[PDB]
Amino acid sequence: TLKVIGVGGGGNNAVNRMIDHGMNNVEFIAINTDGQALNLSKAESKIQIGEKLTRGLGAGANPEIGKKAAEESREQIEDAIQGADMVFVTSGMGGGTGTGAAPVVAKIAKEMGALTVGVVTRPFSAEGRKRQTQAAAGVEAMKAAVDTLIVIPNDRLLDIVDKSTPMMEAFKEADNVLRQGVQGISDLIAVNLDFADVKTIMSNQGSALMGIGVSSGENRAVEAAKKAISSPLLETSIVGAQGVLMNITGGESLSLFEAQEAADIVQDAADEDVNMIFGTVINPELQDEIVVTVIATGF
Ligand SMILES: Nc1nc2c(ncn2[C@@H]2O[C@H](COP(=O)(O)OP(=O)(O)OP(=O)(O)O)[C@@H](O)[C@H]2O)c(=O)[nH]1
Repeated sequence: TLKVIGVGGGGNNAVNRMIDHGMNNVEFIAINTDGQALNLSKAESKIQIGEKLTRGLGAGANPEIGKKAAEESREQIEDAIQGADMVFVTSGMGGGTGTGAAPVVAKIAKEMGALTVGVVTRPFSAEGRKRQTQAAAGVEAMKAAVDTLIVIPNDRLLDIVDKSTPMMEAFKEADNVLRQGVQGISDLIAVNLDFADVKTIMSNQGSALMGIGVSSGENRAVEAAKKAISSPLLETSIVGAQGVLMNITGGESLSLFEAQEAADIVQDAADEDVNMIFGTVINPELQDEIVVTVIATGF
């Protein structure tokens, strides 16, 4: 049983779009300091923190306001966690709530036995410098609290998105990209994988990287993996890792051959003695095109 937690107004927009795409066998948790922003979440379970400290307003782009507001509500966080084997902390770094509360939600889930994954977006360079250093030094707090942290800088998204994209649809794509990271790993566990397998990939590895590839036509099984190995969302290239995870999602047409094909183009590009596993997701609503998702652990 897996549970997802959306810290901040950012992460909450992701959890909103995450069920808009329809996701199975993952229980949902939203967390916010703003009272009218958590009003809009579709999550099964909602929690507000810092009703004493913010009293309804957003935590006003201050990290410590979030950090101590979560300490105040330590109870309801412990409530929603226990009963879960794996915990996802999807939260947009930058704001007061996310940059302070999410590092706490994590370290609770870590010392509560469960597995801990941080799927966080860095902010744009177009949001000032002081907003960045917060988010970046908040990744620092995130880094040592979770098991693996999947940094997705939002500046890498400018290549995938248009030049014409406005402000409130530039984050619509960021929600979709945070979805691909969790859904990529979630759809594998609950022709499945062993859970104790992922324990070897994730446990106390550190900084992680994500790559996305989509291919349509004739030679889909290869053009996908190639575009995934050279995705802009990867800072470096995938060779550094001591462990790789691969998700191949395709429609009814997907052949057991195509999977082994794509898996070897990735295995070639990775280090020669790497920990690697992979799975096949049959998603009937997909027409002909498929999608490959790559995770790199331990640099
Ligand atoms: N995934 C995603 N990230 C967003 C979205 N909007 C903003 N962000 C990122 O998240 C950062 C902080 O925004 P919020 O999460 O809404 O702020 P907060 O965590 O609620 O903290 P406060 O400033 O106190 O409200 C920004 O710097 C953006 O980079 C969004 O709609 N989706």
